[PDB]
Amino acid sequence: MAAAVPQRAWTVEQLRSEQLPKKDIIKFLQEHGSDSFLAEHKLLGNIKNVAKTANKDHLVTAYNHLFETKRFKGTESISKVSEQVKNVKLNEDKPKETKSEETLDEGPPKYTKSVLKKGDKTNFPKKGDVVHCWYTGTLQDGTVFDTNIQTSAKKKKNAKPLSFKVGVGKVIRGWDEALLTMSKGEKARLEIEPEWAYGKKGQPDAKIPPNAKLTFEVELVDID
Repeated sequence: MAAAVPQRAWTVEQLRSEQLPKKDIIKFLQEHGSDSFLAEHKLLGNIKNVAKTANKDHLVTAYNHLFETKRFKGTESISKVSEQVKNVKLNEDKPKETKSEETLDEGPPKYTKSVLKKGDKTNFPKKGDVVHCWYTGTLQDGTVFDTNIQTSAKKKKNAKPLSFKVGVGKVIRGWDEALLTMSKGEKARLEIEPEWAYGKKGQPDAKIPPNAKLTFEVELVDID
């Protein structure tokens, strides 16, 4: 399993624009949305064939609400090699494993980060300096625990990124280590373990059970 809440990759001004290829916007919703979701706007199927049925605003309108309706792509096939059930033993609850077995030799921290869309790659957050970005959290099963992705301002002035100083015990130790490597105008998807978030106990406050992996995506907007 691997598909947390993806952050906005494009902008309303870009999509609707006449410089961005609709071919992509269609492939993005297909990899970030579920069949049913796409079916609604007839976005599922064949892009080449959908690019004729789906209009410019059609692709953008479906890319905007997708986040508002939080109806991203869900489990359908995922990874599956086999299924075994031991008789009287009790061991593991989830399929686990992932075929490949080699992430590092020394041992990575208690989290995983992946830069989706590279940004400035120069203006990094310094200790003591504030930062403004968005973030959408979702449990292993995709349970939203914290979504700062407010509505767009173009439709109504009511959106303001969260401003917090880095390296000042503002956020979790796992997010601080990941965000600290974020660049101005960049999108990423990092998953922090329960050891560097809430703990083995969990977070009953947000219906978060013990040992729950938290994956999300952030988008840096500015750094002061």
